[PDB]
Amino acid sequence: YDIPTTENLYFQGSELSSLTAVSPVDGRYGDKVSALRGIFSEYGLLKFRVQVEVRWLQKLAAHAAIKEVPAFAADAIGYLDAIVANFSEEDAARIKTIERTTNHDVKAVEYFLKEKVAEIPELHAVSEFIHFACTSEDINNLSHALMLKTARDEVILPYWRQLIDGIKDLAVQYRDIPLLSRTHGQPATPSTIGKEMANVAYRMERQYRQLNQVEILGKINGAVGNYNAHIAAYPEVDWHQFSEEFVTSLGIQWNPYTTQIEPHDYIAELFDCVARFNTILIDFDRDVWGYIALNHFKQKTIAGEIGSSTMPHKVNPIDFENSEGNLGLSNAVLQHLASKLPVSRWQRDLTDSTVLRNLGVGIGYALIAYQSTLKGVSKLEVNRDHLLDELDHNWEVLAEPIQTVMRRYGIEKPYEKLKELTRGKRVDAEGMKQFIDGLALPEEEKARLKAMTPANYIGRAITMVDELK
Amino acid sequence: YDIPTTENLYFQGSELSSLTAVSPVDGRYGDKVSALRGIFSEYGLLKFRVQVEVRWLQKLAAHAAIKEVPAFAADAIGYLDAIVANFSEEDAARIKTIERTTNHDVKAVEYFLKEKVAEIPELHAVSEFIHFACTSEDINNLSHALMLKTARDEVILPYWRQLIDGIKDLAVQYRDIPLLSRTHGQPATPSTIGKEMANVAYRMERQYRQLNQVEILGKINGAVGNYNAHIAAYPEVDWHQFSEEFVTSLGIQWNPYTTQIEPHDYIAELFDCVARFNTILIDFDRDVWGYIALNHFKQKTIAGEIGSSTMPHKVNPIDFENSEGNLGLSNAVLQHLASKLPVSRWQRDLTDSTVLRNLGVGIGYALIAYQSTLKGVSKLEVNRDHLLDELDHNWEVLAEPIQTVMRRYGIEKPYEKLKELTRGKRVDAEGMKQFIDGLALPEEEKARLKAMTPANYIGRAITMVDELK
Amino acid sequence: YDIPTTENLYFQGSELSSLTAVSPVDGRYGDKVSALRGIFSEYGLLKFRVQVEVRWLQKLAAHAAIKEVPAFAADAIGYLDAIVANFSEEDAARIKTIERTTNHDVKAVEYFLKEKVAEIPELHAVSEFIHFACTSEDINNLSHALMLKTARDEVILPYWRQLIDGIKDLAVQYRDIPLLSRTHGQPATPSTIGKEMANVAYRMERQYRQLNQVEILGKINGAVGNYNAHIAAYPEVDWHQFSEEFVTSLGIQWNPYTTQIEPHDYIAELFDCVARFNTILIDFDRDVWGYIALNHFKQKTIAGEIGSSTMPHKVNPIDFENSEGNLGLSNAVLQHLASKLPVSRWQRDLTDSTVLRNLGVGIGYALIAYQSTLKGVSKLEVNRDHLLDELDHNWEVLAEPIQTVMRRYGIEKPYEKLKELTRGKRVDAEGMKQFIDGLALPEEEKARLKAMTPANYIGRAITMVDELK
Amino acid sequence: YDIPTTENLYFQGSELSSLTAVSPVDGRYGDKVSALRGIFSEYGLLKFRVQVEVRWLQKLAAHAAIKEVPAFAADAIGYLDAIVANFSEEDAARIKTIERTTNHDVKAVEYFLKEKVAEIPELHAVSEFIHFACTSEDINNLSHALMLKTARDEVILPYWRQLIDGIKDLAVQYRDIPLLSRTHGQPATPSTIGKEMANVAYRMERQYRQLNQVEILGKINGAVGNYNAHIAAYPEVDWHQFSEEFVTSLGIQWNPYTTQIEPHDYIAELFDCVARFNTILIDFDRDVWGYIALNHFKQKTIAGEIGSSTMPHKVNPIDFENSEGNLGLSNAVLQHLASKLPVSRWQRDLTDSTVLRNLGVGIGYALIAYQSTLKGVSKLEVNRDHLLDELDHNWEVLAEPIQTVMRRYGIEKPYEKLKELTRGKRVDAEGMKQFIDGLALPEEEKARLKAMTPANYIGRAITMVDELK
Ligand code: NA
Ligand code: NA
Ligand code: NA
Ligand code: NA
Ligand code: NA
Ligand code: NA
Ligand code: NA
Ligand code: NA
Repeated sequence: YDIPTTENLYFQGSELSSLTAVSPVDGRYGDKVSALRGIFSEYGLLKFRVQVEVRWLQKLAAHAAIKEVPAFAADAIGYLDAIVANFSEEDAARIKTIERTTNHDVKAVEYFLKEKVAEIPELHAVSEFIHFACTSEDINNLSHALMLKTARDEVILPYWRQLIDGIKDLAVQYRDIPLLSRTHGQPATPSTIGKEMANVAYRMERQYRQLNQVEILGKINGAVGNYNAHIAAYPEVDWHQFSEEFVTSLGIQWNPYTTQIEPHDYIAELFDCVARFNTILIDFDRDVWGYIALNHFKQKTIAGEIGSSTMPHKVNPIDFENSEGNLGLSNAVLQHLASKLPVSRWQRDLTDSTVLRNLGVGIGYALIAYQSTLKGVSKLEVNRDHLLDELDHNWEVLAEPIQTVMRRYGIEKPYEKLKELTRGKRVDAEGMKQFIDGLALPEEEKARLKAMTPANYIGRAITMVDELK
Repeated sequence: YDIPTTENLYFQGSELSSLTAVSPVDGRYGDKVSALRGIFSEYGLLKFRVQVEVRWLQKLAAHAAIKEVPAFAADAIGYLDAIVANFSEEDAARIKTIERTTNHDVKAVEYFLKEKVAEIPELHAVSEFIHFACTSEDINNLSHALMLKTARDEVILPYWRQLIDGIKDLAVQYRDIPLLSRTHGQPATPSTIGKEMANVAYRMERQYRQLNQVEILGKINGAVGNYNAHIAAYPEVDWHQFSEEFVTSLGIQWNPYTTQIEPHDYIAELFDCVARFNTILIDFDRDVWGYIALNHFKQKTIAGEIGSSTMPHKVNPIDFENSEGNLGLSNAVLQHLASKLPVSRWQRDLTDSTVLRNLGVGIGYALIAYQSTLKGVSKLEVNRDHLLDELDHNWEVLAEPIQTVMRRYGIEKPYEKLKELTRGKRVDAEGMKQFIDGLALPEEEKARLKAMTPANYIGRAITMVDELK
Repeated sequence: YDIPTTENLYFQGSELSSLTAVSPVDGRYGDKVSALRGIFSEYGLLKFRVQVEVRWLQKLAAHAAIKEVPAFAADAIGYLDAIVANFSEEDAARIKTIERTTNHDVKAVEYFLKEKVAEIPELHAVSEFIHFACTSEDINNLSHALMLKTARDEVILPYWRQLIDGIKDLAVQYRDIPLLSRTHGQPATPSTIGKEMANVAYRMERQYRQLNQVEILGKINGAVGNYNAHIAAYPEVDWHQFSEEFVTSLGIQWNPYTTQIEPHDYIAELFDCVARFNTILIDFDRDVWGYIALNHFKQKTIAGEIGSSTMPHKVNPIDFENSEGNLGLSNAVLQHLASKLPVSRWQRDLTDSTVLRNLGVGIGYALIAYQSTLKGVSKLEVNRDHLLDELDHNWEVLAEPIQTVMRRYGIEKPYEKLKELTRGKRVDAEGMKQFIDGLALPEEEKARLKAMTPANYIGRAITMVDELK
Repeated sequence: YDIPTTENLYFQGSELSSLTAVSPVDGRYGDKVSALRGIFSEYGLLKFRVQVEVRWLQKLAAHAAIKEVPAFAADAIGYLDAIVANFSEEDAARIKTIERTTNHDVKAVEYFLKEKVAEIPELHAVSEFIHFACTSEDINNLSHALMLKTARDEVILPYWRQLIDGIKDLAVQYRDIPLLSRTHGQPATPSTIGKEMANVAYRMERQYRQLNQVEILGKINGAVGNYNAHIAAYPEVDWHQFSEEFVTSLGIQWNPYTTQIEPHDYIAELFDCVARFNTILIDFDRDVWGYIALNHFKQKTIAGEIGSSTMPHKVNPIDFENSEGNLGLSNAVLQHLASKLPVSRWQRDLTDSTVLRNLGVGIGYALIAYQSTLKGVSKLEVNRDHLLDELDHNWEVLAEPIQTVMRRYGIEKPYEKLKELTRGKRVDAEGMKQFIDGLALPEEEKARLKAMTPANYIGRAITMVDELK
């Protein structure tokens, strides 16, 4: 005479919103990462598991040697396909309710699917072939592979393209604007703003190419990697071929040698590459913050906006700073996953399950940063007057070309002579010209050196920018 | 003739729930971290900023030399106090709406508060003293200090206490249960299960003590740390004393030397300590996973629960594994914050703002782990039959006490003789006894050695457990 | 009337030996890393800088448009080549002595080379073309590229090959030896020892391939990347072509877009890949330590060797443990370099110079680990008697194939029925057979299930091993 | 008829010098870390193990209940003490030679000591009491504790004191020199150079205090922590008291609850604190590099020194950059040790042995950085002319005090009015004065505001500096 009790209730209260979320990835920045909610959330994971389970059953049906699962009629195929396509938050809630009993999420998916097909006698007939011979990780690893492939193609690389193109566009806009370079933070041989942008774009494109080349791997092969259960029931089926077909049919590259888990090395490869690109963008964010500090760039201001609570005058590079901070966090999460995921005790331990729930987290921080950098870039206005005025107060940078021309034409101790003239000393255009005048150089060379200025001492910068891409 | 437009709309859709959250801290494990939503979320932060701003105004009112802010009547004090106490998600939404204009969160709080007091003429009268002389970071750093102090006292240390007490309780339960120790993974000198628990408890208590000792610091001193604006308006007020009073009135310890920001070293100290404790718990989780693998512990099973999707027999230490994975993630976030927060360019850069929104994240993962370890511990059942049977097959561990007794009584080359007998060799009780019998030892010593067994060769283990705490 | 003083003395005392070295990479393990001393030490770096500087001068000589550096006679070519080939520790000491004056290592190399060619009037004649138009980083980045290429081809990949081959050899040796698998540390579906080795080998080969594919990059282009000085002196020479020719002539891949430094992204790519391989080897070291703990492997013992200071019986997996610890350290250094090197302020800051002196350190720890794993592997002896005896006490692992066969043949609730029989329960061969006997299965299937044993329930393990490579 | 062979030769060649060392800690910077060679090298470790072993024997001799080790005569005490005091590299070489046989370093120390006392019949008589009841880790953990205590007191804290005092000295030198502050890299409320130094000094002193407070722990208690062997041989001796006495007699704090190893949590505490201090110094190095870039500081130049291979004019902050890079490396090593050392499998695994050989490495990098920062500081010369000229071009920073004074005196919308005047706009002294003139403020307040300048708008900066320490 057991009476109704509610230990199994799965209740989503009204407590969670972007205002009360602990993580800013779902809180303050929840709107910037909305693409990931369909991919890396518990809903997204459940949805991919359902897809993989349905596809597995469908392959068993279509395989001629598995006689106990007859080929499905159009009607049946459509009902299964709709389970996948129309998978809802209510469906997810059903699975969560079942898990309150099973304390096992994939077995809950299995029981959810057995409940789903109960009313269609043709599907109900093959109900015990749902999850046939599979281990939970057969379902999970393929789900994660599909999640990462989706994220890469639909979210990550499109943002990388916007950043590369945006920075390439700064290179073009500013191709011929001279810049007093800084090495060790000190005035050095001039470049152009555009050439400094070109360098970054070039670095980013290398990683873009590498991210596309990373293999996304998947496996399907039973409890510990050897098709034991498959062969026990169907010794005459070539499960090794079946596996390769199934994985590749999902658009995933096949990993034939595994334990219970797919080993996750490809995740470390994907994430090492995202992290390199993020590091390039940290470098860019910091450099631009620095060019803004030097007044080489001004930033556009927006009506109603407030720069500082106390200092009315402030216009700050806040978008680059937000980006820089989130890329740090992204990398910290990505590095942890990359280092930790590929170590699993013996034929596996379960530490990777909770950690893999965080795939979207590391990626989330990065997406938030990408959008911020993009915002900050749209506000940049180059300060040509400042750039040129600074160059015009740094005539000592012509010590290099003077000493190099002197070397060409056999003057004794050229470097040493210019060190004497300039190191720790203020020398202006007249000072540099008088020095050139006293040199034993051919007149045409003297004329060339007297015609140089810090602002035109830019070497091949403009042509480099023109040759990019 | 401007017409209504909606660029300023702050709309929270119905999109976010625990099912669709990107982070499992708000998703799968959202229910385990509900305490943090009132502390570290955007709502929690806004709520503390409001408290600090209201308290600042109240101190200006109560200070006799600030004549322009007259002392508040009971009525006024109560209205301000209710703003703080009854601060709502709708209030937070007002602040977010204002931020859509200001693009500055603390100035939005200021404008929100000016709107709030507009209808009370006594408060409206001193409206321009809201945020008086303050910089945003005066408000923020004190908010974060209050958040961390709350988390420490109300959330973190209570969980640490449950774990310490729980492990101390395993020490008591199992005080006298002999264990074949393992060093380098190999059979070694016996201990007891309880003594192995005692060691862990002792380590955890050291960190508990240290976390309580960490200073939680706060400052209030204007745009760059020097009270410039305060002194400009009120040169005769001792702002240095005012600062110390205000900070300490909030229950925070005073940091008198700062730039625009509080430097965050105390956050690194708090987090380094949480990380050490988490590392001790990783060690414990891994060791218990190992004792379960060896069958020294069985785990209780629950009706309806599923151990494996394919392997019906499985009972797995899933709670320890979940804990172990989340403690890794906790530490990775905590370490990043600890290393990054205390470096800020010149009088500050804004990278710390977005990073500090993640204080609850590192703490969230740890809380999820603490609860899991606690769950896994409640399921442990010691397997005395297995422990004793293993000891009874490892008589070679008596080589140590035999050789040490031989050393006491002047027998030549004792270690070397036992190495010869036992290293790489199987020796049972009869083999060990026959060896003892052939030794030139006093009879009472021979009798003592013949009476030892691996299971009683436990030294001072039981008394150590009894002396703990 | 200045008198002799000794501020410039460069004195190498007798203080440093492997016994007194602070780092164990030069101390305790100095003999394991002797290959790196010719590559990554200050001597090795100086030697490569000298090579690059000499090669630069030689290209200027051979270029028809640089008329001021006439083509070198055979005599001259040979004297320059010998400077490079016969570069000595005394030469390095000369450079260090010069640096005591210059406080600049590359300018010291330049002055060292000007001193070296002073006695050959043909070389002395073009003395001011040593380092012509170059910046220190033109010399350094190419040196580091040559160092990394040498390390990869001569040291790293050969060790990776020994490990891959060694582990593949364990796969072959042990192909058909059944193993009770462990998932979550618990008895699971059997595999073979050889198949577990095969998985690791397969993972390692993926990284081997990737390390070979990483680009090793170099640049040469003057103070800030734009050939400014080159064009100032020789505007009619195509320096962009000259650069590509020179870099590729050294066997390095060309990086055309740089600041003063080569940006170091390729170093992060090389090191991310070494780190993934090291992580795979940590996983292997830990698993083997675990198989040794379980007594699945015994280790061979050596005459005179001591297992423990106190416990005469001990034979420990010390080589795997040494490897595991050093791979941790390797990864920590490699990760730091990978994350830090590619961020450099504006056209560069000097933080990368001291950090790049540590390239050999991260690599050193890894080499020490590789040798240790190799040593530990040479000592492994499989314990077939233990492996088989364990399998024979774990008949519950046949619950999986029984339930899967039941699913094939339409028996109701197969998983649930086996969960009832086995979860948390001891069932032996007779218990499993009696259960099978009571099942409504075709006789041939019943006979197949009654003929299975944990030791033969190994699926496709043996054929997988045979198909590897 | 065995013939002489040389498998046991321990040969230190002539290969290793500072020029050929792989690590720059023994190579390029070998001279900066010479203090650590007596502490953390293999020689240093061997020397401390010898000390601990000799002290253990001496306590057994002096204990009245251990009748088999008679109290030592003065002669004997002196011979043992000299073994410790006069321990040589030849002695270390003897131990290494023995290890070629034992493959066990502590047993080699034991055999080395048995050989050492063989000629003194009184010591030879108690030869089998060398290492009595001890496990290797009893000897090792106490050695490491003594190494860390020595490093802390003799090396680390003295350098921290030099840095704190040096920075405090910059605070004094520059107390009243106004600085245009930068927040988000943008011109903000002025401070003084000295006050910016004071903040850093204050942070460093907090860590200095904390490093002194960290407990340095040690244990002595046999193979697995329970005195098993001690009690087997001497059941009537109170070993728990003996342990506490012995450890504290060495000047180490007692850790009574351990496995085979001391758990290393105190090492994580020491290293977390060094890392916080190093992070404060990274912040300082970066800020000073930035003040040098802005020309707020010039650096003194030295005769003969070279700033750049190509750019004769360069004077670079190379000492701060060297420091910054080495502090990164220090922290990476320290963090790895702190995270990894306290996790050891069951009653211990041997991964900590090789890792603990690196204690001096993390500390080495830090020492190299400390010396560099000290060098760079000795070269600083403040550029008052530049600092003041910059302030005089940044009159917009007076928007803050103007708006705050306006708030005091009830002017409508003060912040908003100053935002309108200054945000994104150039306003000079005349512009600011004309704005003040038009304000409805009391004349004395108008006069105060008209008398302010960016250079005197420094609030309480000077008094703060005066109050430091
Ligand atoms: Na079929
Ligand atoms: Na594994
Ligand atoms: Na008042
Ligand atoms: Na700072
Ligand atoms: Na030529
Ligand atoms: Na850069
Ligand atoms: Na005695
Ligand atoms: Na442990």
